[PDB]
Amino acid sequence: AISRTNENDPAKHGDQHEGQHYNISPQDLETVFPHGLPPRFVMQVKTFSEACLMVRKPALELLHYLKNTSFAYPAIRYLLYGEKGTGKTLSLCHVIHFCAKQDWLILHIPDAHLWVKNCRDLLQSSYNKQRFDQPLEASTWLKNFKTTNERFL
RNA sequence: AUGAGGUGGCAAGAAAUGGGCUACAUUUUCUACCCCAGAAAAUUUAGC
Ligand SMILES: Nc1ncnc2c1ncn2[C@@H]1O[C@H](COP(=O)(O)OP(=O)(O)OP(=O)(O)O)[C@@H](O)[C@H]1O
Ligand SMILES: [Mg+2]
Ligand SMILES: [Mg+2]
Repeated sequence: AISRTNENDPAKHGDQHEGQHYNISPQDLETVFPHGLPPRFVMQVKTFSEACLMVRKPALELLHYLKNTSFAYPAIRYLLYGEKGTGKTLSLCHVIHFCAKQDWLILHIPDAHLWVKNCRDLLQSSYNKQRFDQPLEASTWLKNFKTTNERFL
């Protein structure tokens, strides 16, 4: 299995694991990723009966940045960009899985495009009459946020 | 007057058959895009 790596701990991946697939346990799948993974990667997980992510340079660089982050300075914005279907979503998922294992609090938005299109129950906020509420989109995210961060609640 | 005008009136129904016009969707429809997204829901006439 030249394409697999036995190191299933994202905190110990480096340049020597590049191009190799590491396994995410079903517990980690259901806890860390109720909603994150791309729709067509969930089919592969269901068909292969295992979730495996390749270790790539973008994720390695973004993990090296997060390992040396100073928590006293203001939060740094990292933006993954690339051509269509290049793996940036799964790189973000790799980074989320790294952060979850170190008892970070995860605020994961799986797709912000869903909040700006195709909303059937749009309401007007009682808090601020000039804004609109999206109960179906907010309650769906709240359940998965509770699932991911149940310990800290 | 087979020319030019005035006045009023003339409104039509039945089938049997032939044709024409419209919409007819899941391989569909709406939005973004111009193709890796999100939501909704037997007879018979021609042609190659
Ligand atoms: N690190 C990876 N490990 C395994 N498969 C991967 C990886 N990166 C990409 N893939 C494959 O590529 C497919 C698309 O990846 P992904 O959804 O991350 O793309 P993307 O660049 O975020 O796409 P888009 O521009 O459409 O948002 C994944 O479903 C998987 O098949
Ligand atoms: Mg993506
Ligand atoms: Mg008449």
